[PDB]
Amino acid sequence: GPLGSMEDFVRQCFNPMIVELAEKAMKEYGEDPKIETNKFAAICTHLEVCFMYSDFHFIDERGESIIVESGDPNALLKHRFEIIEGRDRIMAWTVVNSICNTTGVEKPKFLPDLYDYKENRFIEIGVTRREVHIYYLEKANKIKSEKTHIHIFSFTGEEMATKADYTLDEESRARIKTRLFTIRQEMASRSLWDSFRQSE
Ligand SMILES: O=c1[nH]c(-c2ccc(-c3nnn[nH]3)cc2)c(Cc2cccc3ccccc23)cc1O
Ligand SMILES: [Mn+2]
Ligand SMILES: [Mn+2]
Ligand SMILES: [Mn+2]
Repeated sequence: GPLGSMEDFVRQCFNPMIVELAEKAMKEYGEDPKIETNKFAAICTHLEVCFMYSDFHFIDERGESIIVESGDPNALLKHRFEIIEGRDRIMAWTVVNSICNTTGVEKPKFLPDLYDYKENRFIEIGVTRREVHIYYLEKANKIKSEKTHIHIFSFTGEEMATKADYTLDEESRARIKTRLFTIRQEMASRSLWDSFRQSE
């Protein structure tokens, strides 16, 4: 079929807020999303996985972790995760500092993606088009915070997480994997997938 434009895909297939946060960050970093389009789509995908990981997960009135997908989470529920990804650098470190003061967890060397108030740890999310184990070791070797939990997703359903501890239930991780499958399938229908996969 005809070859689409990755920019069109990104704008048509990610929520405008995700697209905007990705666009702003690339621009501040000197990278043009109109040129580095495969990177644009990968940054949107990663940011969306961060949001989906956190979606619907609350700490209840008693302090247990519960899932609330309906529109109204009762007012006394607390969001289970803090989202650090998607914030500019100042706000991201401000949040990381606030967490570390509230909880006493030690401060990471690089910005992680999430903080889990139930498991009391920062999380680094990865999304890859290559093998998860090779991607996992790269991430671990970059940060080696050894308290930051690492959770890797691929576009074909494979996952790898620190100490075989996957944090979330299978239904939440299936939502994420189903979304990644949908992204890959739509890219492939637009003949974008080949360039996207090999671009990592
Ligand atoms: O884990 C994280 N990953 C990524 C990430 C980065 C690049 C790509 C990619 N894919 N193809 N080309 N580039 C994918 C994800 C990111 C995004 C990211 C990290 C560092 C500096 C960035 C500068 C500007 C905008 C985004 C930036 C964050 C992650 O936790
Ligand atoms: Mn809320
Ligand atoms: Mn990040
Ligand atoms: Mn990440």
